[PDB]
Order: sequence, then structure tokens, then C-alpha cells
Amino acid sequence: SGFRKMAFPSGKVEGCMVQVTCGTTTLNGLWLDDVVYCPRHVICTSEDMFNPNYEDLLIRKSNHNFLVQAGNVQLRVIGHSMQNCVLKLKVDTANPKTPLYKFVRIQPGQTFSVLACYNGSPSGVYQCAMRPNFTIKGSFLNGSCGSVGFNIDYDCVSFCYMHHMVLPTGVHAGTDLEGNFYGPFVDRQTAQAAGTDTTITVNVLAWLYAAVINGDRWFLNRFTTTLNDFNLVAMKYNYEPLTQDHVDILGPLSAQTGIAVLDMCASLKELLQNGMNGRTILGSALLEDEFTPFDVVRQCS
Amino acid sequence: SGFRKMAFPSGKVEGCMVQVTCGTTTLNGLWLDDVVYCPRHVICTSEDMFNPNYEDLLIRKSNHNFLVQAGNVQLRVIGHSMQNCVLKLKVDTANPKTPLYKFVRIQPGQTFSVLACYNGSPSGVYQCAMRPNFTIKGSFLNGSCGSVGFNIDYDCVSFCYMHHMVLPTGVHAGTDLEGNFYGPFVDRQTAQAAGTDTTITVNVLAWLYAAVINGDRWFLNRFTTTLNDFNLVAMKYNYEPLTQDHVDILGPLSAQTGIAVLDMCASLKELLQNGMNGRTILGSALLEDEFTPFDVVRQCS
Ligand SMILES: *C[C@H]1C(=O)[C@]23[C@H](O)[C@H]1CC[C@H]2[C@@]12CO[C@]3(O)[C@@H](O)[C@@H]1C(C)(C)CC[C@@H]2O
Ligand SMILES: *C[C@H]1C(=O)[C@]23[C@H](O)[C@H]1CC[C@H]2[C@@]12CO[C@]3(O)[C@@H](O)[C@@H]1C(C)(C)CC[C@@H]2O
Repeated sequence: SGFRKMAFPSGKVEGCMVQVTCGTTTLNGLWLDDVVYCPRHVICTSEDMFNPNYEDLLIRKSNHNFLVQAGNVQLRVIGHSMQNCVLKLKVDTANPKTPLYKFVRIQPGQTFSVLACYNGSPSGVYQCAMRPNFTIKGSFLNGSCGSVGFNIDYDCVSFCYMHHMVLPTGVHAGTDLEGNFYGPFVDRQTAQAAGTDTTITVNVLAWLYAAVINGDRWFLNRFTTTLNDFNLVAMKYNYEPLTQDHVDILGPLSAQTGIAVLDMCASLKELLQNGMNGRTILGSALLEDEFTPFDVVRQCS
Repeated sequence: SGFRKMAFPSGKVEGCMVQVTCGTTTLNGLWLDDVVYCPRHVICTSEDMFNPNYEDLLIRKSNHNFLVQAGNVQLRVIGHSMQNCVLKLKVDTANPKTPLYKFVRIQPGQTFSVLACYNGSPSGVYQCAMRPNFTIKGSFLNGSCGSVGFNIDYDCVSFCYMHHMVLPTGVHAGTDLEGNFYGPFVDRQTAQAAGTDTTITVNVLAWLYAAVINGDRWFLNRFTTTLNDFNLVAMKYNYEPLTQDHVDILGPLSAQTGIAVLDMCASLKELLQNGMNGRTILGSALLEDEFTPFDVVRQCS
């Protein structure tokens, strides 16, 4: 028994976090080999943020206007460029703590860990999901901008996220490590509203599989259903449609539990139409959608 | 906005995790300076666990019967002793990655991060609370025994927990780093049932303060109450009694929000007697008790 939202161990990323200052603005950067990555709005004043012309603003910056601090060591900047919405600062020292790594752009619904940092210093780690509307429900006060999200496979860190903005709703928007935003958001202080935040159906089903593996079976019901009939119900409840790809990703969990995916869909259906009547699943009074099928296999096999 | 259960960055502890084998039993150990700490039941066979005589079982073990592996480096054991329920293995090398650290014994209700490990390898990090019945609702399959729980203050790791057992209920029991169990549990495969798992009232109140800080105010009601009158209600709902010490620990949150502790207690009361009628607080459909007052200050000031 025992199922926890778990984040990845953060040590490999802790060794890459640095502080980046340009003028009076400071935020977090990511130091890998001899490049530091950070949000380009590090070059903006609070007044620039309303309508930045990043090209024009960057023209007025030289290598020596970028202060990069790694602990107490200060790094010498020998070059700078803009890639989409990320600033790349070339430094004269390769990070000795650079882990094996790749830059990946994740899909909505996939999960990752964020190492929340302030002024280059790691403060906390938590697990979250890329919401279907490409927002992240983070924990970030002023100063965590530039914090990164990642997954770890064996000894390789896949960086998938860099926090750039807090929207007026308080939710977060960011980019991949090539500087391309997830979703329609931009690095400007302007009206930016996110679409409907739907529930990640394939993740909810994975979590129901984890509940069964852990002894929570009360919601296991006696009906089955069809993919079209289920999506009919899912659409009404602002759940993402389930595809056959999702059914196939759930394959290993159906095999471990002997519960067919459509049977699980019919129990989910009943839960969406009836509620939980005051009972809990895995200690939660709502359906949880920040576990992917792989996360469940990771923690339940 | 934004409030997440956050764990501490784990890197300082990742550098201390090792694998400890005695005969055919392997588990996680903690390498600090030139001592490795691990559950003494590493010396037990599956059959020894029903009624171990640890003194007699340890007599039959020499330094060379303890295999300690740190990554691919194997450490030379030059001594061994038993301290309560923890085995201490003296090795000939001080861990170069030893962080500043202390051993502390925490109170029920306090929180800490667990770095779940398997065979010496970090696999995940999560935040939890010492339950008032001295259990931990962990995520630990066979092999995570010896995983440790910790808090970090600046650059100092306070180790407070070592996972030793899974009880028949699936919940976890462990020791502090001096080898003394939290609660009445013992390192033996026998009937062991935990007491009532009450809710940590002072933590629930801290979390309600975090909700107010984050804009969730619907539960803020118009009543007040008294400490005796509140504990009357808390006892009925298997909530821990609130003391004046708890009121004083909540002092900074009452000051930040302008909401008197007894006012918050009266809103909690109303929630315990009425439920939440289907609405949520900070995205949760139940009251959350794994945030201490300090955790909330950490993430909300
Ligand atoms: C790093 C982000 C952040 O903290 C910002 C923005 O969302 C983004 C860059 C600029 C930051 C602000 C504007 O809104 C923020 O949410 C906010 O935290 C910052 C304040 C505190 C308002 C100061 C100005 C700055 O431009
Ligand atoms: C490390 C713990 C663990 O995994 C144990 C016990 O709770 C404790 C030491 C011994 C382990 C067992 C007995 O119960 C466990 O929960 C279980 O995981 C172990 C099995 C798999 C049953 C094998 C025997 C061993 O003694």
C-alpha cells in the first residue's frame, strides 16, 4: 500500500541553478555546459513589461551588463543571444555539475517536477502537470521566474519547462528550453486569459488503476461502456476525450489489474454522474489527474 | 496565488544514500562522515523477522559480512555497532558529500520530506507529516526500507526519520536517526495496529490561513468561538485538541491576514459540522493537515 504524488530527486538540477541579474531585475537561470538559459524578460524594467520590443531592448545590452552568479562564484559572460523567449548567455566556464540532459517539449497532460528557486537558490520541489490549456498550477511568488521543470530517466535530465509569467488569474505560463511558450501566452504584462482547464482523463484512469492496486475498490462497479458513450459523458463534465492511443497507454495497467479499460471507463462515468457521496479514493475527495500512466507504473510495479 | 505541497530539494541527501547488504538482505543506508546508518533488520532473514533476537543475530556477523556500496564504489567496513534499532557501520572513508547535518526527533504533526530510495538509488521525493499516531502514510514498496526523512534549514540537513517497517495496514513506521522508533512499533513481523489517526488541527488552521492568503475565502464565516468550545467540536470529529501553544504558533498567520485564531476556529467548526457542500479549498475537497504553520510562512510570506 501507499501512493504519493512524488517528485523526481532534484539534486542534478540543483547543481545547475544560478542567479541572473540585468540592471535591477534578477531571476533564476539554468547553467548547462557553458551556456546560461533564462527568461528574456530579465532585460525588462517593470515599465518595459507592458509592451516590450525585445530586439530593441536587447540591442542596448552588452555582455558585461549580465551578472551571472553561481553560489558565490561569478561567471564571465562572453556572449549573449535571444532564442525565441529565452536568453542564452555564453560564459567562460563549463558547469562542472552539468548532468546528462536533453531539451524536450512535452504534451498537455504530461507531468514533470518543478524545482522552485529564488535568486538562484533552490527552495522546494513539487510535481505537477501541464494543464490541457497549457498553464501550470504552480507555487511561485516573485523571484521564482526562471525556475525549471524536468523529468529524470536514469541519469538523464529532460528539461521541459521554464517559468516565465504569472497570469492575472495567478496561474503560471512558461516555455520549453528553446524559448517557445506552451500555449498562446506571451512575455508581456497584458490581458491573457487561459481557456477551459479540462481534466486529463487518461491520467484520472491511471490513478483509478493505482487505487485498485492499493486496495481502494469500492468505486469498481458492475457496468461496462463504449468509447463513444464514455466520451459523451466526458464532454459534459469538461474531461478530455479518450482516444484509442490513451487506451493503449493504459494497457500495462489493465494487464496488471485484470480490469479492462472500458470497464474502468464505466466506473469513472458512474463517479462523474453520482459523485463520491462523501467517500474517498486514495485519501482524496476528488478525482486526481496529475499522475500519468507511466507515473503509476513507476510507483506501482 | 499558487499553493503546492512542496518537498525540500533532495540533492544534499542524494549524496548520502548508499546500498547496504548483509547476506541476502539489501536495503538503503545513510552515509555521513565515516558512518553508515541503516535499519538493524538488515541482518535478519525473512524467517528471523518473526521473533528476532538482534543481539544474538548480530553476534554472528563480522565487519566483512556487511557490503556497503556507494554508487559503484565499495566501502571498507572497519567496525559495526547497534544503537537501539539502527545499525552503525564504520567505514574507512568519510563521505566527501557529507552536508552539514543534525539528528533530531520530531513531534507528531510536524512535516518532513522523504527521499524514497531503492537499493541505494534515489527514486522520488515527497512531503508528509508524522501522524499523531506516529505512522507515516508513505509510498514504499519492498526495498525502500532505510529511506530517510529530513528537513533543510539553509545549508543544514536535519534528519528526523528512517523507514523501518510496513505495518499490515500498509502504513509505515520508522525511527529517528538514533534508532528509537516513533510510537510503540517494533522491528518484528508481528501484529502491530496503530491507534486512531487523528487530524492535525493546528496544521488544518495553518492551511486555512494559506487559503485566505491565496483568495479562497468562501469558508470565512461570521461567527467566533472559544478554545474550550472549539475543542468540544474537535474531539467529536477526531481532531487533535488545540492548545494555547498552537494559537501562539499561528500568531504570524493571524497577523498577516488580520483574522483572529478563534475566528478561524469558528470557520473550521462550521466546516466540520456542515461539510463543504461540494466546493473546494485550494483545489482540495477535504481539509489538508500536512502543512505546518511554518510551512505556510515558508511559502506565503
Ligand atoms: C517573472 C514573472 C513575475 O514575477 C512577474 C511577471 O509575471 C514575470 C516577469 C515580471 C514580473 C513582475 C510583473 O508580474 C509578475 O507576476 C510580478 O511578480 C512582478 C511584480 C512583482 C509585479 C514586479 C514587476 C514585474 O514586472
Ligand atoms: C523493510 C521492511 C519491508 O519491506 C518488510 C518489513 O516491513 C521491513 C523489513 C522486512 C520486509 C519483509 C517483510 O515485510 C516487509 O513489509 C516486506 O516488504 C518484506 C517481504 C517482501 C515480505 C519479504 C520479507 C521481509 O522480511
